Amino acid sequence: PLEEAFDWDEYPVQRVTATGYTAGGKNPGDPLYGLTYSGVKVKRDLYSTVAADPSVFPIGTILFIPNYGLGVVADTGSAIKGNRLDLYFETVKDVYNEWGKKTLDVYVIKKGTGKITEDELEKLNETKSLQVFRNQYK
Amino acid sequence: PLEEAFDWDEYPVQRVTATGYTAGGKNPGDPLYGLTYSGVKVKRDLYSTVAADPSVFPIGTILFIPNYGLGVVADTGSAIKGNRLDLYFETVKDVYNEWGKKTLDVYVIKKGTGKITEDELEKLNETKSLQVFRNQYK
Repeated sequence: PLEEAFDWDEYPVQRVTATGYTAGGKNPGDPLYGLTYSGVKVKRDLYSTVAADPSVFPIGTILFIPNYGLGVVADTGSAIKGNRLDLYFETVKDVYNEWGKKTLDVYVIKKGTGKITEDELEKLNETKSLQVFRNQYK
Repeated sequence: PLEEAFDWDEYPVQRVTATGYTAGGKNPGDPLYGLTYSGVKVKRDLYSTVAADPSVFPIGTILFIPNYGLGVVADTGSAIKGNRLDLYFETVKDVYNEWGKKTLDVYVIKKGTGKITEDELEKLNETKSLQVFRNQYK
């Protein structure tokens, strides 16, 4: 894999705060959907389109981003300032495939009856004794 | 945090293959957008809606899923069979916030000129000497 095939430490290194983003009054069929600042469409490929602060990484900058891939600075955003990098992903499934835990043990707290209603799910979410943990999830 | 507040190993444990999914001929304003098999809308909260094979985890099953949270089996899918769990996330940004690496060193391979075109990005993606690595990314 790329992380090991090349000797990246021979290149200048910079630290960033990394986030993820995807495309999308625009819908996936519209001609302007997915267009980056630079004019190219978002792309995940050998060279993927990423967003940066152009005063730190100019448009056209090529970066190697470990466990993501080569990135080309193609996009910007008003919230993308300083040593900030927004990594493009096509879908939620793709980002979990690349960073989430696939092999997972889970615990069975209560077996279902076969049905659940909005009222029942709300009453679970409102559980008085668990509200201290809810802030994290909601 | 929940992972440590309760003694989960006192509950039955099962292994799954975990993936991520999100909502969405439907668009976010449509009344039927985001509806799960069970009839409830997808939700990320103290109790989040997840998808399973109902012959393994019936609808209404409550699971504790480490580093995700409590899940209620609310959804199904033709591809969700066996010991398979699909974890709901609202957005790509959320799944990277929860599983991606935020504190990241990146390497500067080439500084940009300020512009990049579709043709130029394509020529990068077509780089003959790097095609062996491309299968992974595309």
